[PDB]
Amino acid sequence: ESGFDYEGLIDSELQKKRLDKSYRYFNNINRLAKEFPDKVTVWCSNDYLALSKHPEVLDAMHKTIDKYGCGAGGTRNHNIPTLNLEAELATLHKKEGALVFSSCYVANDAVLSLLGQKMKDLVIFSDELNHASMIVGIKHANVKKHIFKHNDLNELEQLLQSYPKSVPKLIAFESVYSMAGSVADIEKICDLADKYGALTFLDEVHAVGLYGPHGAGVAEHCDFESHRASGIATPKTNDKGGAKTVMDRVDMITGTLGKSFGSVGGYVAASRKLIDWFRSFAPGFIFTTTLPPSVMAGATAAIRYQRCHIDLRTSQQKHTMYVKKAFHELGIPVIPNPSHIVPVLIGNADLAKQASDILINKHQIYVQAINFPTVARGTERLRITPTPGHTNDLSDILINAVDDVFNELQLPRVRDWESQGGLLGVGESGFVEESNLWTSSQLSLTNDDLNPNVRD
Amino acid sequence: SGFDYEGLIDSELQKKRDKVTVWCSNDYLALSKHPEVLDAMHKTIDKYGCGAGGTHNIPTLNLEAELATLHKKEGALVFSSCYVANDAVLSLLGQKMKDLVIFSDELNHASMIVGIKHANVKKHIFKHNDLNELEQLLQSYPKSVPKLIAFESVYSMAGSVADIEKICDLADKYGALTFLDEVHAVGLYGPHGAGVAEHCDFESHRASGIATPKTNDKGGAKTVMDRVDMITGTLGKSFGSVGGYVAASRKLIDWFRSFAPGFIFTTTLPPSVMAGATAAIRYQRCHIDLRTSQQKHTMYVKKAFHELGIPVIPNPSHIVPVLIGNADLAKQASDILINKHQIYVQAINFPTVARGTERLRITPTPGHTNDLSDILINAVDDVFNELQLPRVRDWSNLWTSSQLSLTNDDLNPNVRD
Ligand SMILES: Cc1ncc(COP(=O)(O)O)c(C=O)c1O
Ligand SMILES: *Cc1c(COP(=O)(O)O)cnc(C)c1O
Repeated sequence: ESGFDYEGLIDSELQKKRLDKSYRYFNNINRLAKEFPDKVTVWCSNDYLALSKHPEVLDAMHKTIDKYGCGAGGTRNHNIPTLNLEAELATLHKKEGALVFSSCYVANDAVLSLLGQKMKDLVIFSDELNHASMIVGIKHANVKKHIFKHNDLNELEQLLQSYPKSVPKLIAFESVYSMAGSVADIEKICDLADKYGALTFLDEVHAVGLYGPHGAGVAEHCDFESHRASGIATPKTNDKGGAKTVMDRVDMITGTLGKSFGSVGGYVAASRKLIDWFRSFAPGFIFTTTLPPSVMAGATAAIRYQRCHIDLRTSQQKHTMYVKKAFHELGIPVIPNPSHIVPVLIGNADLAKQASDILINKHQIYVQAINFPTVARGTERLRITPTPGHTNDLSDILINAVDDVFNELQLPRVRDWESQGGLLGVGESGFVEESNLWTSSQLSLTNDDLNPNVRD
Repeated sequence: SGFDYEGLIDSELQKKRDKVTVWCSNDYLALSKHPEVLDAMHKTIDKYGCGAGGTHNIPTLNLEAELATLHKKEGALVFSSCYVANDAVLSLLGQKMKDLVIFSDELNHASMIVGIKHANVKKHIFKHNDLNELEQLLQSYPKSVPKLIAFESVYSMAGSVADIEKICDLADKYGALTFLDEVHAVGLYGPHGAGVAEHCDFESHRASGIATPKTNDKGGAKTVMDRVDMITGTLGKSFGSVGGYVAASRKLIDWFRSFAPGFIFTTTLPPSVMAGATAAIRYQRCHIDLRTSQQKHTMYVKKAFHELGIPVIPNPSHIVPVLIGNADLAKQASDILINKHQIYVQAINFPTVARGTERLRITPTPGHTNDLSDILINAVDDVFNELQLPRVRDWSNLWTSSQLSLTNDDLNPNVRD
């Protein structure tokens, strides 16, 4: 008998994927190689505050390179850029400590894996729409998992209450869910954690930079006024007069440096004891090269800047609300959500892909078509993420273009969805939309309304 | 009432509870501070900014192309880190071949161990470099059972080197894929720094430059580097940046790209970091003087230590592990080296190495000229005498002198294409 047909397996797997060809034989190298390869407004981006191109960030990078070079390997003095970045992140989340990883994928995986490796009897309660990095972390934990329906805290409580209090538990969830912009009720989950003796693990990847007075995320937003008053200080009380804020109550908060903060990397912020434990025992931390000083300095600059520029957030939120209100009046079906994301429901993969195909070619607008398996078949959509940079004149070009594409491809509008009973809140007979996280009051704040200590 | 999380953590934690010459470093060729690298960074930032979020991109294609060229593979894929590359590739091979058996060298890096565990398939550990044991394990399965042999070219703590050609021979006979981590060899072995696999056909590769040669050093059809199915490396050590990669056939690369979540669900590395790595790889490929100089410095330090009876763990690589055999004395030795001689050397203890085999790790670079080496030899000799450490009595190189006499103009001009 001959060997396993490795090539046959790969070929059959690949034949299912839509991969056209870029590799060709080159006489000069006597082998195959990959053959090498405009003015477009980007309306879908993870660079939510446009900080990746901000002067303070680029300046911090250039200057750090002058001092330190490229990689961490060329430095001996943790190094100072690491301490600076960890301190900034701990400050942002008002935690005792923080730890930086290669990516938030690795952060999620390393933390969740370690909790399950050290507590074999841990039970994880996981929101059904958690990011793949959390799913993989929970899998790598090799502990029991119960999935609760998205944001269904009735179902979460039933699952939690079925166990004795003394059983170790973790509730794992995101603050903002990127594909529809839904938002967890963090305070209620913290309440449940207290009652049923659970740790909380919160992924604020799609909130950091964007929520709370200082961009510390939805957890900060839950005690908006306490945090605004205290600045970088731990407030004496929370918004309802109690001792501990929501962000204080969450055990573990993970984020990225790769989105709002205009760089790359991930982190967890937590108690000194949790951070020391991760640092001591997590192989995905221990056994990998530190991020380059320049990248860490850039992230640090972005965090410091965004903390004291609430006008970044108020600007993003106003642009979002401008786009949403316009779409509402035109009957363009946005999945209702209280966040910064504008998901336009199409409900057809071919038509969703064809819409962003026309947006790009005919209107020079980039918008991402989202299909299965990212979302459910039937719920396909265009994802739009307004930024501080999307002024009303750019928004006006986006609204006209999208309206034009809806008419060109004859896509369903809000009232069409209604006649089918609705979908994901769109044209749903008597749906009670959540209020926007950002109130009118909060949106009228300026940088002068921040505590002066946010610059020192 | 509730579970004592804090009590568990405390218990776990309690169970573990200036101008200095750096002589231990993963920045083997000092390229993290090389002007071409810094220039490529500064220029890329001006064009692209900081993170990839604000921008495949051209920097990614350029970097992947360079790495494919380095290893003379059809393609390459860049990940966050070599840790992630190793984990993602090993995991996917196990997930897609349900009857896969992985055969793993006992001293493989933690990232490979975790990748293998995530693959969740049958696993056999063979004693370090023991190819008799490897063969016995391979022959105990039918040929038609899919297999993977996972190993490193150079092992960082003692500088031992895999017999890559013989493992490829075994792979052929027993129907196995080979997965090779060249993290501690890229930059440092072969005419172009492509690693130990390249070095196995040094003359064929030197002659052909960036081209695939039609014969190998012993007259056969396929070079060692060509026979290895998957090669992983880092951008974070020799190449003076951050990131990892695998280089392999187009079909393997397309498959990894299509199916690996630890690729798909992470932010692309910053363009500047990729540009820097690219410049470092391009530079080092056409500067064999980097390697010949590193190797000469190493051999200079080793020969001196040999005549002084300072116990270097014998190895054919660039690493100088000085055996101490006591954790307290090993830590105290590098403590005196730093305070009294302004020399930095890393003490290596359990669990990195076996209890009893504690050592100082020394990694000579192109920058360590003989005058600096002379300061290192005197200082180490002084510390051995101060702490009364055991010497040799108490207890060949991959680079030939032929290879060491090559200069940059002995390379094919096509290496600057
Ligand atoms: C919700 C969520 N969590 C975690 C991550 C991982 O972040 P990073 O890209 O820094 O690895 C992402 C990234 O897309 C994410 O969207
Ligand atoms: C350092 C190391 C790596 C890890 O690579 P990073 O890119 O630093 O994650 C992997 N393999 C080996 C053998 C190493 O020594």
